[PDB]
Amino acid sequence: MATKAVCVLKGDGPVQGIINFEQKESNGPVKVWGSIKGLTEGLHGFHVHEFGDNTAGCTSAGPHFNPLSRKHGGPKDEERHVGDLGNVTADKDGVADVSIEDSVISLSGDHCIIGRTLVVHEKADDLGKGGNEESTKTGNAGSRLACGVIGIAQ
Amino acid sequence: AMATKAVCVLKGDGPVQGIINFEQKESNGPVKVWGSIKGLTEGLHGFHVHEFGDNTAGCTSAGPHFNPLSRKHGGPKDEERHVGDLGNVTADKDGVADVSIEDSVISLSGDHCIIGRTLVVHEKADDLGKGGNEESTKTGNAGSRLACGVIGIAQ
Ligand SMILES: Oc1ccc([C@@H](O)CNCc2ccc3ccccc3c2)cc1O
Ligand SMILES: [Zn+2]
Ligand SMILES: [Zn+2]
Repeated sequence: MATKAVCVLKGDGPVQGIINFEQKESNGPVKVWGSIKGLTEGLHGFHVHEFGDNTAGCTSAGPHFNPLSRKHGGPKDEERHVGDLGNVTADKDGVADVSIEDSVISLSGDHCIIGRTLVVHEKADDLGKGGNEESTKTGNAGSRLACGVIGIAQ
Repeated sequence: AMATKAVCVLKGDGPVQGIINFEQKESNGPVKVWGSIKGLTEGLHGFHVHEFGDNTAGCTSAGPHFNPLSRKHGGPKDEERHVGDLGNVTADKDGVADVSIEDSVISLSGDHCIIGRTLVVHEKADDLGKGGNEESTKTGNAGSRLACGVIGIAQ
């Protein structure tokens, strides 16, 4: 069983980075950390999307990974997609030093994210609190700036 | 036992690029592998699944051929082969390999699952273990990694 995974994020613009995933126990939380650069200062939606398909760029990754067919939420919510990792924050130099721990994604089993796509978005994820239909689907986080397939790591 | 389709976008430092599809209708049946890879020199090119889906150093960080049974390198029809030994693909005079392979050793689920690992197309022919040196029973002498991608779950 995989205990480590990695994702190289690339897109059409300047946004790029490397995100690592580590999971001590298949029961336990996944630590997610790494650095993304080229971003506008502030919050960006950060999600695992369902398909590891980059054939038409980030668009072919499909919607948020949601095998329990829930509504969109933030990572602390009981009602959330498996792929709802919330936001990451870029500093004034355009750098997000990502550091998240999450107990809903996994590197094995039904919630396994290996082979799916990590995407960093154009705008803040509103965490399902925007009071419109789109908030309960995508969090209003806008365009996909960069993405990559999550792969098994050594 | 749940993924029935996968996809891989191959890219590299040169002109080689392609899209490869994988389909496995039954979890205990074969995987069909097909697609098109352009920018290749005419002739045979090694075509392998490497162990790690790690592209942080481009194709180099993918590590060696995926080989969970710790066998020696072979061709896909050999009993003695790596799980990742898919043989060669052939590029035509226009630089295009129209890949079409069916393999019963790789899978899209369980322990031979290649989801999340890296598909690489190589510079030269894979000699299928028959080259009479130790590099032959490790990599098939297929030489450098021209393009690669992580194999992802597809719709
Ligand atoms: O939930 C978990 C929390 C922690 C772990 C540890 O094994 C992994 N520790 C992470 C780590 C390791 C090295 C780092 C270097 C620079 C910046 C951040 C870094 C985070 C597993 C988990 O599954
Ligand atoms: Zn969501
Ligand atoms: Zn091999």
